[PDB]
Amino acid sequence: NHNLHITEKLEVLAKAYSVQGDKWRALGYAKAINALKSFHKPVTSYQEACSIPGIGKRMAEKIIEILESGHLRKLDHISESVPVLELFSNIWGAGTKTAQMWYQQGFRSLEDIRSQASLTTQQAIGLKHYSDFLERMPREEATEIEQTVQKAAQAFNSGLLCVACGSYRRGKATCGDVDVLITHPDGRSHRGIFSRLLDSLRQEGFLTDDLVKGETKYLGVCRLPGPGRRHRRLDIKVVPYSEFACALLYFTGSAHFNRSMRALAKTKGMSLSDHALSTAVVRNTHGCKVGPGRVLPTPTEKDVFRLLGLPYREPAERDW
DNA sequence: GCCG
DNA sequence: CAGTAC
DNA sequence: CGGCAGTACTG
Ligand SMILES: Cc1cn([C@H]2C[C@H](O)[C@@H](COP(=O)(O)O)O2)c(=O)[nH]c1=O
Ligand SMILES: [Ca+2]
Ligand SMILES: [K+]
Ligand SMILES: [K+]
Ligand code: NA
Ligand code: NA
Repeated sequence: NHNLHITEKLEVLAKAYSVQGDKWRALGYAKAINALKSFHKPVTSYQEACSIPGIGKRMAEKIIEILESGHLRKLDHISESVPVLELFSNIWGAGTKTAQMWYQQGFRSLEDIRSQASLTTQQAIGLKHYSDFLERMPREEATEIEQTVQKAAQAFNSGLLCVACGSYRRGKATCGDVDVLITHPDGRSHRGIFSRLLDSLRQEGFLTDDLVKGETKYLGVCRLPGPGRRHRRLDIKVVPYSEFACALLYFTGSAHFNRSMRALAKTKGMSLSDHALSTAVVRNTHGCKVGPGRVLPTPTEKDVFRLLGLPYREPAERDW
């Protein structure tokens, strides 16, 4: 909380490495930023920095250069392309490779992209909602969106469970988007639901754009009725009842939380996914899986933590 | 970038 | 497959 | 040295 003197400047570098494609270096920065964001005291000494898991020599040296100087020299040598690459990769469906290609082609503005760029179907939808998708909504709107999906789903089968996950479920005041997880306790009635449900939501004009339409994941765009409404990203994921706890866990996040849980499971010979916690997973020397293992029974999220030797954590306690 |  | 996002 | 989470979709 109190190290913003440092994190604020480190975040500029992390983002700069991210948009330029240097994904693992940006992962290092992102981790050290989360570490700093959860210490107890403001870091004041080189040796006090290296004590924190995720902060090494190079990162500690920058941490001191900020206290001795208030500024970090690296920030003055960030490529002039970075603001433009960030602009381009804030389009949904465009990442670092697409942004770098557009930059190499001489594009510098969203007007350039609009008029001259080659765009996928997803990216054109991303661009059309560029401003709207950079906004977080108040959680009260997220409730309305979840309620709209629930009511349409439960109209086909009142046995369907519907749970909004993500930052909503972690109790945040604003939500970048809404993910509604859908299952059925009977273990089979969840099947074949999309075609009807999405049609129901489509007929009223609530769904405005589809980005992904898979057998289990729908990603798209919605807008509530009336004036004053913005387009929002909506996900609907339909899973079998036995995978519900692992799905709830993944889709609730946070992303850094999921990755640290999965990294932990790997060290214990296990494998954790949005489908299941698996055991006796056989892997090779590069950490790649070769043998699948056995699915462990996880009727609730508490079981996942227990099977991993961890104290449970409420959704609100999973920011990192 | 960090860490085993 | 590579790219992207969940 | 070398992995850093695991998977679903798209074209
Ligand atoms: C962005 C992101 C999300 N997630 C998970 C955690 C998020 O709560 C969940 C839904 O993503 P979203 O909130 O961006 O729709 O997906 C990852 O596992 N990895 C990622 O890189
Ligand atoms: Ca979220
Ligand atoms: K450390
Ligand atoms: K265009
Ligand atoms: Na993007
Ligand atoms: Na979403």
